[PDB]
Amino acid sequence: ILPQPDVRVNQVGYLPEGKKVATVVCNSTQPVKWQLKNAAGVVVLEGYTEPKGLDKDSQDYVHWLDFSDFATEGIGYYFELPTVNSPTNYSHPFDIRKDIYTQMKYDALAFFYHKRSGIPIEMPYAGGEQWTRPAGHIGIEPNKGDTNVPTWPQDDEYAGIPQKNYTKDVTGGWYDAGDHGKYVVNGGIAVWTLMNMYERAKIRGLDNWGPYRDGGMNIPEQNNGYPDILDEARWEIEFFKKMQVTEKEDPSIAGMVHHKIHDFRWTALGMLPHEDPQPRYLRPVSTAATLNFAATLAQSARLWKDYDPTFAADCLEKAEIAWQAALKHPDIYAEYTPGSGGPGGGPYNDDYVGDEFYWAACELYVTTGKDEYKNYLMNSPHYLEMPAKMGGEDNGLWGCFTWGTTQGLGTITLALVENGLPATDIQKARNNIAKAADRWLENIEEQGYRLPIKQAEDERGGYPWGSNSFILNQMIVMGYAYDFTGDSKYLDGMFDGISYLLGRNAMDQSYVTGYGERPLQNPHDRFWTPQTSKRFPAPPPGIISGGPNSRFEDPTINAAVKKDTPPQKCFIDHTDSWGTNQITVNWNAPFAWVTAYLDEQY
Ligand SMILES: OC[C@H]1O[C@@H](O[C@H]2[C@H](O)[C@@H](O)[C@H](O[C@H]3[C@H](O)[C@@H](O)[C@H](O[C@H]4[C@H](O)[C@@H](O)[C@@H](O)O[C@@H]4CO)O[C@@H]3CO)O[C@@H]2CO)[C@H](O)[C@@H](O)[C@@H]1O
Ligand SMILES: [Ca+2]
Ligand SMILES: [Ca+2]
Repeated sequence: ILPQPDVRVNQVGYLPEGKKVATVVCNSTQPVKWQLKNAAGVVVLEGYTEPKGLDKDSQDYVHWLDFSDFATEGIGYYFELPTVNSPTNYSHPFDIRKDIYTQMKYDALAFFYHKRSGIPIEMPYAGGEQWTRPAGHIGIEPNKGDTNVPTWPQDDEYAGIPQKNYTKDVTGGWYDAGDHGKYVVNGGIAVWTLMNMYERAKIRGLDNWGPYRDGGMNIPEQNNGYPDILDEARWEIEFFKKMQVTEKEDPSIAGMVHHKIHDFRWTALGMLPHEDPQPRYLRPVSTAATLNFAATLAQSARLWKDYDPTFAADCLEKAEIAWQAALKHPDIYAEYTPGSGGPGGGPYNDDYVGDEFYWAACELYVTTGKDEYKNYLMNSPHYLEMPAKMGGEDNGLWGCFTWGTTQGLGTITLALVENGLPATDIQKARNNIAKAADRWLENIEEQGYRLPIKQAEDERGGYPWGSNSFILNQMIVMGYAYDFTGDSKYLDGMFDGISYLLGRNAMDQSYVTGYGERPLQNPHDRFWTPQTSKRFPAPPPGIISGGPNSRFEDPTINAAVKKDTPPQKCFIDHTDSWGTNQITVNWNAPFAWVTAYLDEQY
């Protein structure tokens, strides 16, 4: 077992240039001496600590150890505190080189090939023989799904609103997380995040770099003429298309998009996609899913126009058919359902879709330039909006957006792409984004472990489900700020956010698989779960954990830690802790956006 260094640092390392502040565990409030040592032991730098006191989220007495000035490349740098009488008066070995996120950006996007449904996971692409597996859900027993998935049984206690009895082929798409579900909601932001990082590379001019080019990713679409990152994105878009309801299926709601499709009931950990024996069904349909659809398909329409005109055009034509249907049924909300004992997939419920509408409008406007999308876009409560603090479940949480609080996603599209909105408004939008980043930049300075989020305002406070993802989305908006201003403070903010995710935290935990001295090793996943049975393999690298969640929303974290544990410590790296150690598409997408960004800024 690993001791836990008194000096918390990024367990992998730092880019030679930029803000660098470790966090020490020192009740000894009074500047204590430190000293950066190279692998050999020689003190290549030194100074004193900065007493910050009792940190509210971690219940730790801490000091900051700013060493931003230092920028000398090398392997094995480890801090120390000669005066301190602690058996752990130090930091894990780390690096200061240019290629910290060079490989990590690919690993992160590889997560999406791995979670692909309806296709075999084969060698080269898998990165290892042990991650190979049969296609998941292609109608071959024991699977009972996706080629002919019927609508949810009506007599079911959680059947949701009534549906007609029919079947669809909804093969393909990505698995959401540790489960075998496929959700349009949550899938929407995930896929928007990959296409957006691409569009950003294009407009800036580096779309001919890394994963943005044909042959940039170790996926089967390596040299098919299209940009690799979009091939992945299209995999999910192809699945969205199949989820849209047709005239022959149900006239009352044609053009609308089924909320999600998954197992009738929950299966246990320790299973591969093709082994899932559960009956498979289609959830009801929801304005939000219809709008995520309209939005990502519009975005897809303008990005694929140069490569595959036929595909790009059908995307747009479907996006509009969905936007239109959403106006006629603007208030069908996916309702809540238990997390255990009920439907075999998460609910992703939301009773507010104004933002979604705003989002779809922003994407449709920039793509079609039509008046109707412009009039909505502008006369909206969310016009040019960009939260720093949201506010159903997201109210008072801290962060710019989530799978359910979508305004902001659209706003980013307005602040980065063509469109003929008064150049004046575009300016506000870009300012709001920088404002938003400033607030978070503050949170970091008042935070002991320099993380951009503070506990929730929802009175219960603490860190929410998948907190880490909030830090991630924040880093994206920050990233744009450094684009619109050039003020390296926004970049240093990112440097703090990611440092937290990689080890400078109250758990001395690297929430990313395959990275750090204490890497994330037991995510809640049905395939990569060594703890369930040695039969299954440790997971691939570059996948991030949801992190701390002080709502004790799973048995394991309930039995593993006291009832009063500090929010930033409410975590356990155990495959059973689904509320604290799970992996998803809406978390690895933003984690990828961010790792890519940090690799270019270098
Ligand atoms: O508060 C809502 C929260 O949802 C987050 O998304 C969740 C998604 O909604 C949920 O479907 C899934 O978490 C699943 C987990 O994958 C699944 O394996 C597990 O199933 C258990 C079962 O409950 C047990 O009874 C027993 O049978 O074992 C199985 C397998 O271990 O159930 C959980 C949910 O109950 O993952 C998504 C990602 O976290 C949103 O991200 C968040 O923002 C929302 O607040
Ligand atoms: Ca390609
Ligand atoms: Ca919403």
